[PDB]
Amino acid sequence: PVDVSVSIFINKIYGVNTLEQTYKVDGYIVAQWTGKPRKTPGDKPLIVENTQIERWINNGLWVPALEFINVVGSPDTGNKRLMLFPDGRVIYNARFLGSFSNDMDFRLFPFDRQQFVLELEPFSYNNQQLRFSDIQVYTENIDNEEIDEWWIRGKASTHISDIRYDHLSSVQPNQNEFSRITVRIDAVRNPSYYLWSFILPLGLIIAASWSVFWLESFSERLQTSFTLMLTVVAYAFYTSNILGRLPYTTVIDQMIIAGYGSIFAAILLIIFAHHRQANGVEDDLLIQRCRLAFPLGFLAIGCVLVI
Amino acid sequence: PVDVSVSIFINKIYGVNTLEQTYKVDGYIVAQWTGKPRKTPGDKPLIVENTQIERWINNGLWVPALEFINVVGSPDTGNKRLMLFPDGRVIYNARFLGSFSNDMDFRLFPFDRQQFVLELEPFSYNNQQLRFSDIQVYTENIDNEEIDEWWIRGKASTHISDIRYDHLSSVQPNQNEFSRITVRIDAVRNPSYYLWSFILPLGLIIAASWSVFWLESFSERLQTSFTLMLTVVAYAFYTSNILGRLPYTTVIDQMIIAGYGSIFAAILLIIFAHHRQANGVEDDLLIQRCRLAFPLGFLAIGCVLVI
Amino acid sequence: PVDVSVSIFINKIYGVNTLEQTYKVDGYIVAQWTGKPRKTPGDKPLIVENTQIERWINNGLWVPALEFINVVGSPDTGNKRLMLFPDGRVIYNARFLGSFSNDMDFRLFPFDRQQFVLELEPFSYNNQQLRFSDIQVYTENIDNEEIDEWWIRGKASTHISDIRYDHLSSVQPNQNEFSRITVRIDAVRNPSYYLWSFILPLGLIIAASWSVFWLESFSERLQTSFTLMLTVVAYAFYTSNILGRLPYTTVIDQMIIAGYGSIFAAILLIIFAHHRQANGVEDDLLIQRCRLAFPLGFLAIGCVLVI
Amino acid sequence: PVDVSVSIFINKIYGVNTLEQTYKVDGYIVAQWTGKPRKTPGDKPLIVENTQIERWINNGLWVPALEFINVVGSPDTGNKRLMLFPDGRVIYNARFLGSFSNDMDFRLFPFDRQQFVLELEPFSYNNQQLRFSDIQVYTENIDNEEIDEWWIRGKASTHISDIRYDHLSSVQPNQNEFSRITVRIDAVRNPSYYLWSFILPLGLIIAASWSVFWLESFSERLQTSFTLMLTVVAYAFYTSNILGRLPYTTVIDQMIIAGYGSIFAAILLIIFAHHRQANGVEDDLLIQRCRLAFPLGFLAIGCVLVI
Amino acid sequence: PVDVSVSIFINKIYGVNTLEQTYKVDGYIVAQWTGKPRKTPGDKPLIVENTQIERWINNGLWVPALEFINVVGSPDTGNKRLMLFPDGRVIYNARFLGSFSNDMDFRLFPFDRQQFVLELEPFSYNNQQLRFSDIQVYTENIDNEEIDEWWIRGKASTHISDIRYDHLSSVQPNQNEFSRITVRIDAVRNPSYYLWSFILPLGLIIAASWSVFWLESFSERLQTSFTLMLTVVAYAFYTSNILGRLPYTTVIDQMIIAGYGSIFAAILLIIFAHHRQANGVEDDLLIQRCRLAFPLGFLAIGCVLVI
Repeated sequence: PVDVSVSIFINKIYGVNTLEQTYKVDGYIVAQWTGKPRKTPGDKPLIVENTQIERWINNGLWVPALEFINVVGSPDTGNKRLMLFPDGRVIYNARFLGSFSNDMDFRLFPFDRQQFVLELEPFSYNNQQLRFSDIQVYTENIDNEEIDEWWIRGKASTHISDIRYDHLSSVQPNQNEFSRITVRIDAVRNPSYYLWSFILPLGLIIAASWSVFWLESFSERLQTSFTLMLTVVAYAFYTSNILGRLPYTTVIDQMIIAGYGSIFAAILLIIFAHHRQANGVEDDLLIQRCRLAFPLGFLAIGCVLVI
Repeated sequence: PVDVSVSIFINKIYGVNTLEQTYKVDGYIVAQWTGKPRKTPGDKPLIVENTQIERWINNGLWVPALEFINVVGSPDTGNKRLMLFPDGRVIYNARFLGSFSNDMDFRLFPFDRQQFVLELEPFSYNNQQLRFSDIQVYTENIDNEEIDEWWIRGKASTHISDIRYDHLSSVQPNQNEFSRITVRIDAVRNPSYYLWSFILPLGLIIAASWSVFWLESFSERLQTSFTLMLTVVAYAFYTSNILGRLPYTTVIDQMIIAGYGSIFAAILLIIFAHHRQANGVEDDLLIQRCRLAFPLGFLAIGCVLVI
Repeated sequence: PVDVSVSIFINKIYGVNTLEQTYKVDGYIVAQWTGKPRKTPGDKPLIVENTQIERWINNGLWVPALEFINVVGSPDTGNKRLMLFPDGRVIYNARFLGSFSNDMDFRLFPFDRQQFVLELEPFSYNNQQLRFSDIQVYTENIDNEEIDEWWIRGKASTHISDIRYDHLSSVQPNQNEFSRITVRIDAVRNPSYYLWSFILPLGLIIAASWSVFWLESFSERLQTSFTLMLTVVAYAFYTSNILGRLPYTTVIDQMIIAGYGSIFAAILLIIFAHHRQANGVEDDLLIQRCRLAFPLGFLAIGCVLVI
Repeated sequence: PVDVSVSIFINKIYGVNTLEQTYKVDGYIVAQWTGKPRKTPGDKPLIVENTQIERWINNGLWVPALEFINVVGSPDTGNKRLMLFPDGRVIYNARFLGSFSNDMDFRLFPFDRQQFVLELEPFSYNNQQLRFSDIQVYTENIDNEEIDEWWIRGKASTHISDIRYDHLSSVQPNQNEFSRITVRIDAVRNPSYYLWSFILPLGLIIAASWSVFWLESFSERLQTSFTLMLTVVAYAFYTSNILGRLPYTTVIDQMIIAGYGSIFAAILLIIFAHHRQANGVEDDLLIQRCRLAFPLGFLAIGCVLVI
Repeated sequence: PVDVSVSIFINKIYGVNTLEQTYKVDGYIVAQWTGKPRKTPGDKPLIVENTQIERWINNGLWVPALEFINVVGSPDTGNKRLMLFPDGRVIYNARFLGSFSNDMDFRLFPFDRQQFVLELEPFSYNNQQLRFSDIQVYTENIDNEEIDEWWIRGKASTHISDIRYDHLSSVQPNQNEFSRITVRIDAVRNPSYYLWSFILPLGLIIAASWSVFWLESFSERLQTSFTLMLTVVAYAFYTSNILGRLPYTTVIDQMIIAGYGSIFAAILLIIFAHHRQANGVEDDLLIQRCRLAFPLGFLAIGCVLVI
């Protein structure tokens, strides 16, 4: 079994696609193994780049194809090199930008955490083994984080493993295990923006919706609530047009629904206080009670959301 | 006729385009047939990848071109391999990401069901037969379903068939039948998001619009209804800007129209009760009747929507 | 002059770009002519695909370049084959997806009609003639039409002609005429969606805008009209954000302008009735007259729109 | 110096990008020069297309590379031919679609005028001269203009000139001047759509905003003005979501700002009339004066906008 | 060590991607070094373009690969030439369009400043040195600046340095330092558009929001504030749909938050004055005091924002 050691340099992780559960990775990938010794110009290692790389393969050079398992579409490979050492070593180095998929959960949206993963396997060889995997996620850890959108919690974890494929031919007795490198990078989203520009104004709106009870007339209380209803819809839209459409409701989307509920419950209470008492009494003990109880019931129900 | 057996591995189905009736499919495709025996290095099967694959075809190797019938534009083929066995077997393995089209019906939008299909035929050969089709849709079936946007009901169905092309040349007496593999995967949309963030708020709005009759004055009743009218339009827009523009009205689009109708019918009733009775009587038996009857008539018409 | 007969199979026409006046066409293109007889393996016609096609051209095989005149950018050609017959026939078959342009008029938007055209010419040869053009637009004609966005009125019409290019070199005495195939497919847009989700609610809004006269006070009439004005703007936006921005006003855009006019004319009449009569008389004979005349004047002006 | 004559056929100019100051040009490009005489099949001119063009360059044929100076990214070249004449003439013909940049000013937005320019230079040769430039902008000039988005005022102007590059090597004594063809096509935007769907409704709204003074109470006048304030914001948005974001304010963008100013100035006057006079007099001579003067001051300031 | 001198011509910098922190650069890149002397046709320098460049590399010509370190994906290379001098000089000239990344701060949005950087390194050689870097940012400096979106303060700065890579093989004793060219261009955003179309109208709205205190009744004061609240939401959306979603709050985003606060603070004060005084006194000394103090407190807090 050929011993192949890879090294992965990560420059930039960006472009998270929430609907497709994908993200972009730009960086370099190096792989090194030892083969037959070779006659090289002089005795220095030979450097072969780009189009000339295919030429050595035509003359018989073995360069195994390594596939990104979780890549979504063929990645963009920039420059690529072959390092031919006289003692048999071979080092392949290539710059790449690719889009990768992983199971990503966004239910706890502004405060969510994710891990960007890479999965690397040889495309056709099981009789060749990934020897050791060193990844260098050299991006700032303490420089610009409150400024950046994602916070990388710690240096990446590596794990080389063996994957068992069952459905093969009928001629393979036992060589159906492939070497797989699995890289994991944990990251947490920066909630700062969504707090100030989304959650807070919605709170102010939802809070101000409770001040509908401080109106004196019943007509004032019911009519105004319809203008409040419109405000939530308009704010529900402002949110959606910028955030997007996930398959599941988010925290902000739950707050949006809560705004709808608070206002509709106020409409019911406002109508209730009018026609609840016999002979046209306006039940002022309710309008004044829920004048502060309606804010409190919303805070009490909100704490069970974190159950 | 050459016996060709294919295997299709499906990694990911995503990116449904409702207007174009298309969807993205990432996976692998394997095809195996038996040809002339061959001298191989030693006696082990030879592996040929990527650029070297074309070289064997230049020297005379027969590799038939298989086309995805329902593909929309050339698919992205990642790595591809040739497995050359000494006893004559040939295994072609290729990673692909492609967009496929199918007749897709979206009238019952949030609750619609679809099937993603793949259609594979030899491009030029009818004297070559697809022998058996095994597809492995190994994606979760009981892991993350309430979390994902689509729910795969069951394992995919396969069907090898014969397609008759009429309009050919004039030299083909009887060889105008091509082997076609047709794969079908059934899936149902996860309605969770559209229920909570779209259908529910619209219900709350449509319901609250009926509380206009609980206003005491006629001026109050008619003026407020115009604010309700604006609210539906604003909600119609919140919906449309996020969902899109389908060629046919959806379930949600019908509810929006129902909202418009309920409000416009309320405007008619509110004006009617005012000027229906002689000498300016306000017909209070109407405003109080439809105070609860207007909610009931909407529920009665909604049940005939499912007729 | 070489006799070349072409066949065009049309699988799918989609993605109309209203601003760029373009549309997408997926299908196949076949071309057949008779050349020198040839020695083939055995005596059966030889099949040459994809990369192997260029090789025969290197060894001298004449394969003319046919250009889509109205194509917008190089189209995406999938698989391509050459059928080499021993008696001299040559059949070129290629799958393609391309974007084509034509003069498209959208002034009668929801009810507009269009024709999708294809124009095919030899790129460099005038001494070679397109012999006959058979196109197979085998898409449903009576299956799913009320469901699809476009309705194909009938099977495609074809027209082979000769195009005279003037500005050529100085050495061409008379060979400046090229053979051109022109395929035309007429289609009418399905107005269902735009009627129910756009035209109807606008009518309801415009109609309800006339109910401003059923208010009793002048203050009510003028103040409410400002909320109606806002409602049209909000609806004008809902329309535009989903449809788009054409270079010319559409039917829907004219109705929107009619909404602006109806409301603005109501403001004038509402203000007129107040200060028209001497000593502050409110001219109640006007508010009651245009209470129904304003709906009628809009219906009368709408009929002259179809003049 | 080699004498090269070019001809540029322009089929379609579309896709203006206001922010990037670019536009799309589809057409053909022809170049002709006279070189060494040549032995050709028979004695007829030889036609070489697409992949075969590169082959003649390998055997030594001189085909100069012509670059579009103001192109943004490599253009999409469709079919290309070589016409090899026996007397030494060589004609290169290629279809192309490319994006070109020019300084484009949009300050007078609906009524702006632009010129789409093409700049063509040899990439590496200064000892080779562009002999004459004929461009054929055969697009309708009197057919569909009120229907199309841009109006071409007249046939294009051509200009071959000499460009002096300074910063070269140290070995070039006098050969640092390159031949440049400069084609200019003047075009004016079709304002019809923006007048009817943008400028006119804004005028109606801005006009109707002045009718706030026809309200009798002070409370009516100030409260309504806030609804007018909201209406302008909604209309400012309807405009922007369809037009876009230019680096400078447009004519329409100025009208929007004028709407904001008129309403805010109205708020000031409405509040002014209330508390300007001692002992609570409402200064009715102001409300009735600016009832018509406020429309007049807006027209007077609007005329100085064209100073 | 080989002496390589580069020259970079920058034609156009556009397409700032605020979320991805990237920008597009179109221009040329030239590199010159001296190698072995060579026999050339006649004795003039030989010009090799495009496809022919690869051919000399096959026969042994050394052309090092230079990588853009901060490029995001492989850039679009237009025409490229090789200048082969007989005395050993070699000049490589290539047109390119690429997207580059740099750390970009947008916190002070309309008034922010940025620098567009290029980073150029040899891909595989450390025993080869970038000799001198001349970049020609010949774009207007005093022509169109108030018209363009960005203002380039001055000509670009250059910086050749040495980059030390640690994690290399085990056979490199001391050759782990690579030459890096770093070009920097400073630019300031044109705030004109954002001042007139965003900052000014928001100021008027926030200012006009303070005129709610000039209403006489308490019912008037609270009801109108809900219409003001909606106005901020509508304007918050107008802003966002055109600007986008940055990871951090901007100056404009802060003003939006200030608008919500002023209105929400107004709601509290309006309700306070009603129920603050015993026996139902309306505390008119408060409504008139903050009639001007509320504008002043907003101006007083706004100056501490620039702290």
